[PDB]
Amino acid sequence: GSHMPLPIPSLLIAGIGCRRGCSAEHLRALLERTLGEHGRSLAELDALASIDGKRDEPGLRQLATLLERPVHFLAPAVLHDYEPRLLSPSAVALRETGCSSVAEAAALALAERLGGGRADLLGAKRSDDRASIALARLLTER
Repeated sequence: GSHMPLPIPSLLIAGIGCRRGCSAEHLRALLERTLGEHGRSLAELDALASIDGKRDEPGLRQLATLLERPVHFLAPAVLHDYEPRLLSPSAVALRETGCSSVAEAAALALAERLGGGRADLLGAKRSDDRASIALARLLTER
């Protein structure tokens, strides 16, 4: 009947924070690793998220093009809303942006905006010395 409950737009968002000049190839390898840890395929990603600001973002834009999937850059003030929910505070991120984890905050922020309900991180962000990636999913889950 019309009361048929459709739950999941099962959205999966990757939030990314990285050093200046980080390549699409580097970001993609780290993204693939992060997805693998959580038994997610790159095919399952809906969008990428990061922080907006004045630096140009060609690595992220190239990654979005490779994936044929969008990248959204969110206001620092928006990311700040998610401070209390972050798992992996970053001294560099905090100093530079006002946000304790760009990857974690951007993932949550975008998932909730596209999804219109609460999102949860799949886990703490995965990091190397040039980038960090976090995954967020729209939390159904009756």
